[PDB]
Amino acid sequence: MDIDPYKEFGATVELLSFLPSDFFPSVRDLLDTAAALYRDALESPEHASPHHTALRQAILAWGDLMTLATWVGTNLEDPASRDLVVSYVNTNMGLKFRQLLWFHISALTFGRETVLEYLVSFGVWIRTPPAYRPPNAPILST
Amino acid sequence: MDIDPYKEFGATVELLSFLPSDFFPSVRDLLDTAAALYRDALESPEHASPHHTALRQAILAWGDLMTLATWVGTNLEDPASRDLVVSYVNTNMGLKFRQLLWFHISALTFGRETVLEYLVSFGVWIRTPPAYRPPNAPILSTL
Amino acid sequence: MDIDPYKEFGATVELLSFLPSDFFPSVRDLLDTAAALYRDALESPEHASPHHTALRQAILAWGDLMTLATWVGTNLEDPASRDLVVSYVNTNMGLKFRQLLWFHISALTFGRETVLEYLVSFGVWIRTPPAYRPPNAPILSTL
Amino acid sequence: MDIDPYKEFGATVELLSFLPSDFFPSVRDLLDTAAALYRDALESPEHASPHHTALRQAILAWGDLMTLATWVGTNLEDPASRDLVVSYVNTNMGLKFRQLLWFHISALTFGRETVLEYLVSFGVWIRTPPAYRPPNAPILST
Amino acid sequence: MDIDPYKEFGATVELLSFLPSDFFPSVRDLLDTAAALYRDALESPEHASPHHTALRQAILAWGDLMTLATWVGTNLEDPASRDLVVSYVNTNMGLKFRQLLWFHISALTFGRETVLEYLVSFGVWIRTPPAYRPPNAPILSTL
Amino acid sequence: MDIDPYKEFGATVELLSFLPSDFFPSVRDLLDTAAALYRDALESPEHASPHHTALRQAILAWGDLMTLATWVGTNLEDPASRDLVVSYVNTNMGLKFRQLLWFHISALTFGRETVLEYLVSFGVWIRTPPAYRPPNAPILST
Ligand SMILES: C#CC(O)(C#C)C1CCN(CC2=C(C(=O)OC)[C@H](c3ccc(F)cc3Cl)N=C(c3ccccn3)N2)CC1
Ligand SMILES: C#CC(O)(C#C)C1CCN(CC2=C(C(=O)OC)[C@H](c3ccc(F)cc3Cl)N=C(c3ccccn3)N2)CC1
Ligand SMILES: C#CC(O)(C#C)C1CCN(CC2=C(C(=O)OC)[C@H](c3ccc(F)cc3Cl)N=C(c3ccccn3)N2)CC1
Repeated sequence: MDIDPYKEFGATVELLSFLPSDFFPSVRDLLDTAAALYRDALESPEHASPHHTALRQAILAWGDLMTLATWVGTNLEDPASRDLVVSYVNTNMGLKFRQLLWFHISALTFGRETVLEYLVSFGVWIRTPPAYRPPNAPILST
Repeated sequence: MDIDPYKEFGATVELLSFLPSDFFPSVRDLLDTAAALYRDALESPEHASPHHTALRQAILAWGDLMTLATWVGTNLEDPASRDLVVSYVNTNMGLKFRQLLWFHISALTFGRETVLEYLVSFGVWIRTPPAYRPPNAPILSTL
Repeated sequence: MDIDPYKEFGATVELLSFLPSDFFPSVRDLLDTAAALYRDALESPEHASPHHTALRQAILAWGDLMTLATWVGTNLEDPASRDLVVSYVNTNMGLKFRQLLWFHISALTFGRETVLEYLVSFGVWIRTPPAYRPPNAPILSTL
Repeated sequence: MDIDPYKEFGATVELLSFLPSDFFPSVRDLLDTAAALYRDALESPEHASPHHTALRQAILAWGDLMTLATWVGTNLEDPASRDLVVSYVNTNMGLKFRQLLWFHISALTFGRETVLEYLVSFGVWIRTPPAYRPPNAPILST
Repeated sequence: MDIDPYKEFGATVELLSFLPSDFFPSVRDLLDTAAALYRDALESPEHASPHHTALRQAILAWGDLMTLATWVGTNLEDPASRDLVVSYVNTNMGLKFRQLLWFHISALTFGRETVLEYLVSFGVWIRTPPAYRPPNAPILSTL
Repeated sequence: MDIDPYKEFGATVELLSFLPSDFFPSVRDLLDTAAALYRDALESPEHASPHHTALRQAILAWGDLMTLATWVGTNLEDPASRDLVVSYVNTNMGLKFRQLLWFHISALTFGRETVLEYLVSFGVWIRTPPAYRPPNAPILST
């Protein structure tokens, strides 16, 4: 079966390819902003929203990957094939957990309809020719 | 943060830990079951429940992990080291995903309440020493 | 003064002496169960029941015994001369705690009367010669 | 599993520590108190209150500590011992079982509220410069 | 600007100055008292009063000062000079904080009115020469 | 006890770590802007708000620190350990009294809800990757 992480939220993996893969801030910055003012709500015993739910399942699925990145560093004796794994997890796999972490946190902050309009408005700027492309990128705010 | 992926659904991971590793069925059976009787809803653009939502995020997160073991096979060289990683994903985290994949799917066909009532009732079964322990474990009916 | 901790709950110590001392699960399994099902109620500012109160004062009694049971190692220079310290109280005395932790937890999950009828029922089961009756045993559950 | 045995009784462990440790009477005193005014009430088969319940469990928990302080001593002879053993029991948790055995015994004979009103009413009286305070202590009435 | 931290609460610092230095109890007792019977409200996200708000800003500002005397101990070298700073914080500003810490805490357990009525009534006591002065100072009751 | 200066105002010390420590204008600029159009209200005999109250207690607690910075300069004979103190007070301790002074004055100027939204909107810009990070930072205004 072909599940899309963003389908139920009115988005799609298509629409998020609009954003360049070198947008989405670091996983550090994301998780930090999560525990900023959602720390309480995330540890709450009640699913505040479908957004909150996915954010929890994403944060933990990432946590499983940091437990993997540690066990690999302390059980793989060959450091040529040990640092080939601890790189892929913190780089390539981290990208999917950056899009997901951005999307859900941005929604809890600004609103899912505001986010979906941002994804579209960005796809006008990013696809606007460099000559007329305005100096400032569109940024989510209030 | 300290996030229990079961706190939402009236459960805890401590309650889910009592289950022995030989309890949950294979990840292949866990995904064959999911697609067999929830696919239409899982691929749907409707947040059918908090249960469904978390199931998707789990099925996907695991699909991420099988992309890792596919990459490790054809990018990691040392055959004794690439089968140390491939055996960790396939086993140690696999149980964590078998615990979660089972839970959300179970509560979909029996309800969160009937499931939690089981976990408790099973908890007191396995906690009973084998001598006084009833011959067969309690089994989950729709009741 | 002879205070029976089970008296106010419709039972006696003479009764829980019936379930053969190796029937009650391990203290950790007990405590985990208390965390899994009653943690929130145990940290509440409301005396949820006479059961909750006694169990709070019991987990903390053993919380005064871990700490003291289970003690000597960070303060006793002498590692040995404890053949039946040791332990021992964690065997011939730290069994009272397992009885209480079971009784109160079981009653909070199944009901005071349900447990008092199970105390009796299972009591007559094990008291049979290991003979004809039966294969299965009485067990607290949700049938 | 952070359990405060005073929380259900509208108090905290911090508030009991607010009183000086030379305040709560000896355990031999406290145990003689219950058997004096409540012996019938405690050996009673109905939980007269949450206090009666907690106090019964406390007296037995202490009885298990004078059973341990006796069995450490009744094969040994190396130091005392009764050295770093039957002193610690009768020093550190001894204070705790003086604090607890008092609190509950008091509320039965005074009133849950009057007890808490007093714990504060004392506690700070002793924390008051002598030149400007009542001659002797403030003392529980009702 | 000229801000009197007492002008808000119907008082003045001149009225608060009449109190001799031996009057307010120690800063350690002033913080032990605060946490003993206001902590739940002090840590609360509710501006319980203007009194509470100012108390927090004072308890914190003092916690800042004990971070200064902790830093001065292990960063200032000259032992005769680092004990000149440590003695200033612990004494001269400490009295200012004992004046303020006492005031807001006092008005919390007796009301702003009963407190201000005292400060006046005490003001006329201490202002009386010892010969004609009543033997014991007036003491603050809940009245 | 663990008091948070910002908890009651709907904020938290977490949320203010969003802002880089080299934001918050000088203490001079802060106190000057305070006496600009709040001079009257701050010296008023009535607590205009909980914000006004904390601002008063913060300005004075700072004033105590400038009395300390002076007494140190004229009673510490050793100028190696005298200028080690008058630096820490005007630098490290001054930072906490800059966040506090900014936060409360900004609220009295723009509104506590507007400020809390600024702290969030800033935490999007500051955490937005330098490549797409728009030339102008979000600034509080009207
Ligand atoms: C009447 C009757 C039966 O007794 C029969 C036959 C019932 C027993 C429960 N069964 C279903 C079941 C699970 C589930 O929901 O299935 C969709 C789930 C499950 C969930 C997902 C999977 F992939 C596989 C399973 Cl195994 N779990 C369990 C389970 C696990 C351990 C012990 C007993 N039952 N079973 C079938 C009906
Ligand atoms: C719930 C229920 C029930 O009460 C119901 C319905 C069951 C409960 C368990 N019972 C076992 C049983 C006896 C008894 O309920 O002992 C507690 C009694 C018994 C009675 C007195 C004793 F001292 C010991 C026993 Cl062993 N007798 C036997 C027995 C007789 C013949 C062969 C083997 N076992 N078994 C059967 C009934
Ligand atoms: C009846 C009667 C009593 O007379 C008795 C006993 C009352 C006298 C006031 N007492 C309390 C008190 C202060 C306060 O509010 O306590 C929380 C406050 C106080 C406030 C904060 C502290 F940390 C310590 C104190 Cl000390 N101040 C004072 C104080 C200061 C000087 C002279 C007399 N009383 N006392 C107790 C009741």
